[PDB]
Amino acid sequence: ANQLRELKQTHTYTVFGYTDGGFAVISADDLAPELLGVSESNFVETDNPSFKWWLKAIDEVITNAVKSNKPLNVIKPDPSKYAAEVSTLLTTTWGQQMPYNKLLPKTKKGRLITGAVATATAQVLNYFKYPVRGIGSHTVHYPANDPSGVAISADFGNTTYDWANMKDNYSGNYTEAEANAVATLMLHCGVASEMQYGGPNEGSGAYMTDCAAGLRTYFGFTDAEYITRANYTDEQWMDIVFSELTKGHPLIYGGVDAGHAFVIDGYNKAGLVSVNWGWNGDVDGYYKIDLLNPGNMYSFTAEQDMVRGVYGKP
Repeated sequence: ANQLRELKQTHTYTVFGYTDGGFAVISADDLAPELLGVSESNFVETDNPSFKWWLKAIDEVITNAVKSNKPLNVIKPDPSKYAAEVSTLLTTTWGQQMPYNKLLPKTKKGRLITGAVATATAQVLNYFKYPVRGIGSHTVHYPANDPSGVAISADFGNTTYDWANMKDNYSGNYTEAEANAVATLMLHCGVASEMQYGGPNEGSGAYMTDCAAGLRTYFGFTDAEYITRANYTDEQWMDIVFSELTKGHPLIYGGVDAGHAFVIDGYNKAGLVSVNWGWNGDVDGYYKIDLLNPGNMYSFTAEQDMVRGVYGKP
């Protein structure tokens, strides 16, 4: 008999643990749907920056709904148009520190970290096991604002990505070849995205427009493209999500603090999306995004971009 145990509470949401294991994020307002998110993973406090963004965005939309006395929308996938549901596609639980960042410069304040955009992109590329090799080469610098800083380079065109050595989970045991396989991919995804690298307490930040450009140029994803939510109604945006996942295409999603980014890799019948936050599996689960309508250019909800068009070729 599953019961709920309060773990954490704000004025807009409460995190409740489940006695069978897992947790839910719950609202309490006539203008919001009650269940906001749900995970099979037990809740533990985590630095997960992208989950932190999502909580701030939820708080913002709920408070704005209440102020404007407008119910939050609930958008469900139409099974006459899309798959009824798409269960979580990714098997990886990757993150931004060791061994993912093994190939990045060390600093007296800790080794540079991969960046959420790189971790999300690497997990999507690994899902497809594509490309076989990249194209060309590129260098960024640390600090990013110094053209003559420490060079961080990727030779994509001479790299055969070692897909067979990409482990799902690096939180316990792994070999050096498995560490190098994923670290190479992480470094290349960052350099391709024009990453602005930083140590553990600063983070590493990239723009989705640069992620999409680098995916075209250095990885050969001809169709890769960045789009931003402010250009779409909620219904139009969720139809893109449902259509892409129905086709088996996980989505790099995020926005810009070194930003937030994650992978949407499924959805359920009630329209919650499966999210891989790229924080070692911490709090991965199903979460609402339909109700995150973009606000002014300065709101948390305005920070929602996606890169679509990433998949193998016929």
